[PDB]
This record gives sequence, C-alpha cells and structure tokens, in this order.
Amino acid sequence: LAASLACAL
Ligand SMILES: [Hg+2]
Ligand SMILES: [Hg+2]
Ligand SMILES: [Hg+2]
Repeated sequence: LAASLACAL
C-alpha cells in the first residue's frame, strides 16, 4: 500500500 502512494505521486 505505501509504495502505491509513493509511486502514484
Ligand atoms: Hg509511479
Ligand atoms: Hg513505481
Ligand atoms: Hg521515478
């Protein structure tokens, strides 16, 4: 989950 946020942005 965390990585998805960082990747997204
Ligand atoms: Hg990305
Ligand atoms: Hg990524
Ligand atoms: Hg990058």
